[PDB]
Amino acid sequence: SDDALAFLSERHLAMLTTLRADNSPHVVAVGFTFDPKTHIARVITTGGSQKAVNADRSGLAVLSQVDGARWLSLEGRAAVNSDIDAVRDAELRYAQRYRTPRPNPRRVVIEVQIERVLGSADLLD
Amino acid sequence: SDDALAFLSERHLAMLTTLRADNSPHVVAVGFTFDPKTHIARVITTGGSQKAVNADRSGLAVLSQVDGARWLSLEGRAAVNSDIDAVRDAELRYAQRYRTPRPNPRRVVIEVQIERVLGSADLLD
Ligand code: NA
Ligand code: NA
Repeated sequence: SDDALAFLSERHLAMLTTLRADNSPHVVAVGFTFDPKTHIARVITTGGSQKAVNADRSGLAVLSQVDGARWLSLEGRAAVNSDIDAVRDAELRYAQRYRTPRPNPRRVVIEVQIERVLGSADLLD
Repeated sequence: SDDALAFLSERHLAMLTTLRADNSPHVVAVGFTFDPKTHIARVITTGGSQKAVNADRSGLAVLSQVDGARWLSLEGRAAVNSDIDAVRDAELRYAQRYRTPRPNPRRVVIEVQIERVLGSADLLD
């Protein structure tokens, strides 16, 4: 829905859930971006972070955002992309929502192909 | 830390992460309470909810709260308690942070024994 898309444009952090090797959830705050056309969500991080290692190793992620009583969780399949062009593009998408990220040659992108969306009733449909 | 305890008293929702049978994370917004003395976090829900089924079946949960740049994730071992006295007590703890919950004879409590805390640097130590 359009209210959902506006919510996803607001400047807030979200929680990224990935799985550790033992299947325990690792849940940490991140910024993210969401492309409504492709359904790809992106998190930028430094290579080798626990987020990146978990996303690469287990292949899934959830991004969960809440403000007041409004919330969404976006679930999907995750991979890590270290291609320089992909990283630049993700940095610019990030800047579009947040602000210009600090330069970091070690930056990688966690790309999540969203399959399922849960959320508050005011944001679904 | 004391700033962490104050953060955990503020009236905000949080995300509860549990695992589905297939190990995919189920992440939905909840209110919760946290007892600093016992390290028990509590979520009230209607019996048979996906949260309750996942907590009972897989035995783990994470509660994650974010406001602005401040955040905490509380990880631990989860169980479902349907004892009437436990439910009343959890309802009152909930009311202490939020407001009196609607009467519901089917209410159960997800009790999470917190083992690990992650968060923003301003809240740890
Ligand atoms: Na960091
Ligand atoms: Na509900």
